[PDB]
Amino acid sequence: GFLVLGYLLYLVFGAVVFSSVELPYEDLLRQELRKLKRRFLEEHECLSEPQLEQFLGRVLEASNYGVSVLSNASGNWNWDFTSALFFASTVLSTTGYGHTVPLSDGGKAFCIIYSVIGIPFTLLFLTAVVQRVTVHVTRRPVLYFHIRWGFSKQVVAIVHAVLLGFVTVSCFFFIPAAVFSVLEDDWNFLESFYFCFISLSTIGLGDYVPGEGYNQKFRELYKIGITCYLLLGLIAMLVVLETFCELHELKKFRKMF
Amino acid sequence: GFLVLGYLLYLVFGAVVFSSVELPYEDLLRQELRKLKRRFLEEHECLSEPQLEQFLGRVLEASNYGVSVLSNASGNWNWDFTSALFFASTVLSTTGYGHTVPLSDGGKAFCIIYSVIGIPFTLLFLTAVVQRVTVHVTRRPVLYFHIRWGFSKQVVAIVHAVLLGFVTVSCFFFIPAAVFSVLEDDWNFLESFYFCFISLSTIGLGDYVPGEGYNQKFRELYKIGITCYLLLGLIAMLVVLETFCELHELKKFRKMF
Ligand SMILES: CCCCCCCC
Ligand SMILES: CCCCCCCC
Ligand SMILES: [K+]
Ligand SMILES: [K+]
Ligand SMILES: [K+]
Ligand SMILES: [K+]
Ligand SMILES: [K+]
Repeated sequence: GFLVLGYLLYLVFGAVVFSSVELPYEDLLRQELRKLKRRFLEEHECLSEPQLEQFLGRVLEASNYGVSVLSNASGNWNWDFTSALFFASTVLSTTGYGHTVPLSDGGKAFCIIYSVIGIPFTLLFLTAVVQRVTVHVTRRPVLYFHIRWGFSKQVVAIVHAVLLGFVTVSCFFFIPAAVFSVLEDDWNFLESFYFCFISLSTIGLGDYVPGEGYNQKFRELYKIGITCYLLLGLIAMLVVLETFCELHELKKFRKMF
Repeated sequence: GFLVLGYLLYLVFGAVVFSSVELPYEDLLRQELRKLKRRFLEEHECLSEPQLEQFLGRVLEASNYGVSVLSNASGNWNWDFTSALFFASTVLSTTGYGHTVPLSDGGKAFCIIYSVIGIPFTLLFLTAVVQRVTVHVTRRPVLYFHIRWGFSKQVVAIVHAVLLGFVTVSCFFFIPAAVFSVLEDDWNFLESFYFCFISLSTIGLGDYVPGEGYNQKFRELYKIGITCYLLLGLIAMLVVLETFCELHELKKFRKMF
């Protein structure tokens, strides 16, 4: 009741603030992309608006569908054992970057069937893998702290679980942000941090995707390393979110609302 | 151990089957989109490959970033109270269609901050709303069945919870698939079912997004109706997935693996 109105109010607060900050930039880019439309068309006097409209209709449909028209088309194979292993990790993990999606009626039908049983199986996989890590990285330090210093078990967990999140946050955001800032030359640090947040959070917006380097040296090892990092981030934030959910303070908030 | 290998094996099985079915179609489309590249370039002899490569570099970057270059650019406002309410519902619900994402350094920074506290708050919202529905749609019929027929409570829940999923599945897939097949003229039934599965599942691939009708009559009421349907689907599949997780058979599978 009260929360539902608050949630609706919260999106309303979200929509105005984005309208206050994002929309002027978007109006600027939409004004400058429309400027780009008219520069590109002005440059190519031969080229006309309607045929181009149809061409981009297909090109962007495909792009939405995954088949980037970039790299002379002979760029990276959207569907190859490694890339398909990446698509399947993302669709099973719900990230759904959108850089690769099924292109056929039959292909879509298998993806549904594959994802009806695949995703529950993958939730089982991530939950089991997450459960192991909680015993090690988070539970073990808490036990050591209480025994050495001897204060109450109830107070050590709540106060110090918060401390253990910072360790995970730095390990999986800041250091990886620097790593990604080194491997991807065309990224800054802010975009890399944004990509790491969206990927681990599972939003998978798809504006930042790794492995797009033009005929880069280690495409296969790199696609599998990024796959392993993306699961690792998912496991480590399901551990952090499990611990925050376990926290008495956050738990009370849930009970209240 | 055994599961982790199986999960890795499962993606390997996934990658080969997609390579067996999707890749020939993708090779066909990538062969025919490269054909489209060379038809479009062949038609426009004036137009040259490199400048076009740069132009599409920006156009598809923006498209990834959300600003579709379609509808003379003056199409729908990516960021307006309704559309922003939709972006915020999707990013909070993790769907992340990618049709709208932050375009600025400052905008990204707020989206992170907005989504650090927004998403946990939204998980709280969906969980609370889901919890209410379970008491009504699923729990009430089970109680009625046992009293009227008098068989054991343990056996009624497990056998008939499966029955209640079909009701939810038809209510939120088949009938909505027909509804979407009516509102979106350019869709078939299969694509609509695919869109409903990905959206409710939260994959949010973004190849199917509603509200793209060119200056359609009811853009605001329609964007908010689709928003309400997408939450409703999320609530009804978190109820179905809660009940399947509750099921003794599925629970045993989790315990086993
Ligand atoms: C503790 C098990 C880790 C498994 C990682 C798998 C990465 C592909
Ligand atoms: C039972 C509460 C339903 C609220 C739906 C809100 C849709 C925007
Ligand atoms: K997603
Ligand atoms: K996406
Ligand atoms: K996308
Ligand atoms: K998701
Ligand atoms: K997504």
